[PDB]
Amino acid sequence: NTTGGRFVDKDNRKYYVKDDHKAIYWHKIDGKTYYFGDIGEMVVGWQYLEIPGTGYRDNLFDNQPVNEIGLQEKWYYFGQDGALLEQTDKQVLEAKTSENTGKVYGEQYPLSAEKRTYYFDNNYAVKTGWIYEDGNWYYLNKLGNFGDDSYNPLPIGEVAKGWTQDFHVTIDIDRSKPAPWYYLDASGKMLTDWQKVNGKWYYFGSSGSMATGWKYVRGKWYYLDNKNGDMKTGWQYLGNKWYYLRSSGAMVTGWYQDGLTWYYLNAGNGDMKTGWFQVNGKWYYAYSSGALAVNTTVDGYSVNYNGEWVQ
Ligand SMILES: C[N+](C)(C)CCO
Ligand SMILES: C[N+](C)(C)CCO
Ligand SMILES: C[N+](C)(C)CCO
Ligand SMILES: C[N+](C)(C)CCO
Ligand SMILES: C[N+](C)(C)CCO
Ligand SMILES: C[N+](C)(C)CCO
Ligand SMILES: C[N+](C)(C)CCO
Repeated sequence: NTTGGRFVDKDNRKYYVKDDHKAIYWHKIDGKTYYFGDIGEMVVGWQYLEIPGTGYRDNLFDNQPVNEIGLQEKWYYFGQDGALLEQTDKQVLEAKTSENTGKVYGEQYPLSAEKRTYYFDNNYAVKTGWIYEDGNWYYLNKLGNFGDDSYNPLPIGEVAKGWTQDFHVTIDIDRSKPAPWYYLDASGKMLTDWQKVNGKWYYFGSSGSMATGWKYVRGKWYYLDNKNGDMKTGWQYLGNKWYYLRSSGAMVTGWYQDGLTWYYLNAGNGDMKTGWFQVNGKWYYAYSSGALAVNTTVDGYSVNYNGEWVQ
């Protein structure tokens, strides 16, 4: 809905001039969309820009006041003629790098030899977050890289690999909502269920989020590191109680012999018993270590080689 002007080539740049004024920011001109920056120079290729459509960065010329406004920035792709690529699905394009973005018409730069598939949202920006493609989940980076002032938006929209936190994010991370961990393999596919990574087991479940703490999977209990997710084995002191986890990770219940020493792990909860306890109508005594007293006396009461109380 911008009309009555014309494109002008001047000083190795391209402008759109109407009634003697230069177009700035976003314009829809004769069925195509262009962006002319803060002083009129038409952009080409990859651009990280304030979102169009509100009116505050739209249909504006450089003789008009430019409002203060807070708008998220997103990645957009423009042709070499300045026309916005109005894609809402996906398209293979030159990879955005440090040397092919923020360019204007008239500027020379190398087209990336590397091409990648970029995904787009319904408003022609590069899509971020979770997408489902041909039977798998992929994560498109919502965030760029930080480095003490050094924000680089380049990784946004790119396929994530490896260990990745899914933050709630608009302009910035919302550090009040949860940010679960995921693991994407070498092609970006989200892993589920049990996976061994850097020598340790993790459980990602059906939804892909990395489990922490206690988790019941296929009829057995496992303990994943409360912070780091890695699966524990052996004896573990958790919540002021000992538990014994097999080499497979599965929690033990009932009687368990470590070397010569017997321990009793509570039938349901799995916690190691100490003191006097009953099992199937028999009395047994475990020391503070968990070790079953056998062939000896305890507070006047004697116990046989099975550890059972004898009258
Ligand atoms: C990761 N999923 C998209 C599979 C679900 C959680 O948002
Ligand atoms: C959960 N991670 C393994 C990704 C981080 C460990 O600190
Ligand atoms: C041994 N795990 C149970 C940890 C995974 C493979 O079955
Ligand atoms: C039963 N466990 C203690 C093993 C898990 C949390 O209740
Ligand atoms: C069961 N004993 C009688 C052995 C001790 C009391 O708990
Ligand atoms: C770990 N415990 C203290 C339960 C016994 C030593 O194996
Ligand atoms: C003999 N115990 C009762 C100690 C355990 C194995 O049966």
